[PDB]
Amino acid sequence: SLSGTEQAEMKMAVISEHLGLSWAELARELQFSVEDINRIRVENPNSLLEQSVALLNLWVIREGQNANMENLYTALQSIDRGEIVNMLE
Repeated sequence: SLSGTEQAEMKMAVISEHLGLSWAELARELQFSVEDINRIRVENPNSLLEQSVALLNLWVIREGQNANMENLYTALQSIDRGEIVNMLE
C-alpha cells in the first residue's frame, strides 16, 4: 500500500498519545477553524489525550478518500514535533 496510508490506525493512536498540549497548534496548522478547535475543548475538557484523539478523528472524516499521513507529518514537523514522526518512520 501507499506509504501515506498504511497502518493509519496505529500511527494516529501513537500521534494522539504524544501530542499533549500540541494538538491545538496542529489543528490550526491543518486548517481547522477556531470554532472546531473550541468544540473539541468543550466536549473533552479534562483530557489532552481525548482532545487529541478527537482531532485526528475529525481529520480522518474531513479528508475522507484524500487523506494522506504525509500531511500530518508535515504539520507535525512545522510545529516542532518532528520527534513523533521520527518515532513512527
